[PDB]
Amino acid sequence: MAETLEFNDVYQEVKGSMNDGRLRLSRQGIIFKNSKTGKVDNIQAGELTEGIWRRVALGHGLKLLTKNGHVYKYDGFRESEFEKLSDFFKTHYRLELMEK
Repeated sequence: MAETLEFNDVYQEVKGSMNDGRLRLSRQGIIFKNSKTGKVDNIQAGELTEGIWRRVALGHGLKLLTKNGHVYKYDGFRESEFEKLSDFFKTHYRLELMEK
Protein backbone atom coordinates (compact mmCIF):
# COMPACT_ATOMS: atom_id res chain seq x y z
CA MET A 1 0.00 0.00 0.00
CA ALA A 2 1.01 3.62 -0.53
CA GLU A 3 3.11 5.16 2.24
CA THR A 4 2.40 8.69 0.97
CA LEU A 5 -0.38 10.50 -0.84
CA GLU A 6 -0.06 13.97 -2.32
CA PHE A 7 -2.77 16.38 -3.49
CA ASN A 8 -1.51 19.52 -5.20
CA ASP A 9 -4.92 20.87 -6.19
CA VAL A 10 -6.92 21.07 -2.95
CA TYR A 11 -7.82 23.94 -0.64
CA GLN A 12 -7.87 24.62 3.06
CA GLU A 13 -11.30 25.97 3.96
CA VAL A 14 -11.19 28.60 6.72
CA LYS A 15 -14.36 30.59 7.48
CA GLY A 16 -15.58 30.26 3.90
CA SER A 17 -12.22 31.17 2.35
CA MET A 18 -10.52 28.65 0.06
CA ASN A 19 -6.73 28.72 0.35
CA ASP A 20 -4.98 26.72 -2.33
CA GLY A 21 -2.03 24.62 -1.38
CA ARG A 22 -0.46 21.21 -1.26
CA LEU A 23 -1.57 18.43 1.07
CA ARG A 24 0.78 15.54 1.84
CA LEU A 25 -0.12 12.45 3.88
CA SER A 26 2.63 10.24 5.24
CA ARG A 27 2.61 7.47 7.82
CA GLN A 28 3.53 9.98 10.53
CA GLY A 29 0.91 12.61 9.71
CA ILE A 30 -0.40 15.33 7.45
CA ILE A 31 1.25 18.50 6.15
CA PHE A 32 -0.50 21.35 4.36
CA LYS A 33 1.43 24.23 2.77
CA ASN A 34 -0.46 27.33 1.65
CA SER A 35 0.78 28.28 -1.83
CA LYS A 36 0.24 32.04 -1.40
CA THR A 37 1.51 32.66 2.13
CA GLY A 38 3.81 29.64 2.54
CA LYS A 39 2.13 28.85 5.87
CA VAL A 40 2.76 25.22 6.86
CA ASP A 41 0.52 23.23 9.20
CA ASN A 42 1.36 19.78 10.58
CA ILE A 43 -0.94 17.19 12.18
CA GLN A 44 0.69 14.16 13.83
CA ALA A 45 -1.10 10.86 13.23
CA GLY A 46 -1.51 10.33 16.96
CA GLU A 47 -3.21 13.71 17.37
CA LEU A 48 -6.11 12.79 15.06
CA THR A 49 -9.33 11.83 16.81
CA GLU A 50 -11.88 12.03 14.00
CA GLY A 51 -11.99 12.20 10.24
CA ILE A 52 -15.08 13.04 8.17
CA TRP A 53 -15.61 12.89 4.40
CA ARG A 54 -18.48 14.98 3.04
CA ARG A 55 -19.66 16.96 0.04
CA VAL A 56 -18.47 20.60 0.15
CA ALA A 57 -18.69 23.61 -2.19
CA LEU A 58 -16.09 22.18 -4.61
CA GLY A 59 -16.23 18.40 -4.74
CA HIS A 60 -15.70 16.58 -1.47
CA GLY A 61 -13.74 17.54 1.60
CA LEU A 62 -12.06 16.12 4.67
CA LYS A 63 -12.86 17.52 8.10
CA LEU A 64 -10.27 16.48 10.68
CA LEU A 65 -10.43 16.91 14.46
CA THR A 66 -7.40 16.70 16.74
CA LYS A 67 -7.06 15.91 20.43
CA ASN A 68 -6.37 19.57 21.23
CA GLY A 69 -9.72 20.60 19.72
CA HIS A 70 -8.41 21.97 16.42
CA VAL A 71 -10.42 21.47 13.22
CA TYR A 72 -8.82 21.26 9.78
CA LYS A 73 -10.87 21.26 6.58
CA TYR A 74 -9.46 20.38 3.15
CA ASP A 75 -11.81 20.74 0.20
CA GLY A 76 -11.81 20.15 -3.54
CA PHE A 77 -11.26 16.39 -3.81
CA ARG A 78 -12.81 14.37 -6.59
CA GLU A 79 -15.21 11.83 -5.13
CA SER A 80 -13.01 9.07 -6.62
CA GLU A 81 -10.31 9.90 -4.06
CA PHE A 82 -12.33 8.39 -1.21
CA GLU A 83 -11.08 4.79 -1.47
CA LYS A 84 -7.38 5.66 -1.29
CA LEU A 85 -7.96 8.19 1.50
CA SER A 86 -10.12 5.78 3.51
CA ASP A 87 -7.53 3.02 3.19
CA PHE A 88 -4.69 5.35 4.19
CA PHE A 89 -6.52 6.55 7.30
CA LYS A 90 -7.43 3.01 8.37
CA THR A 91 -3.97 1.52 7.73
CA HIS A 92 -1.70 4.28 9.00
CA TYR A 93 -3.79 6.55 11.26
CA ARG A 94 -5.97 3.76 12.71
CA LEU A 95 -9.11 5.83 12.13
CA GLU A 96 -12.16 5.13 9.95
CA LEU A 97 -13.25 8.06 7.81
CA MET A 98 -16.89 8.80 8.57
CA GLU A 99 -19.05 9.47 5.50
CA LYS A 100 -21.45 12.33 6.18
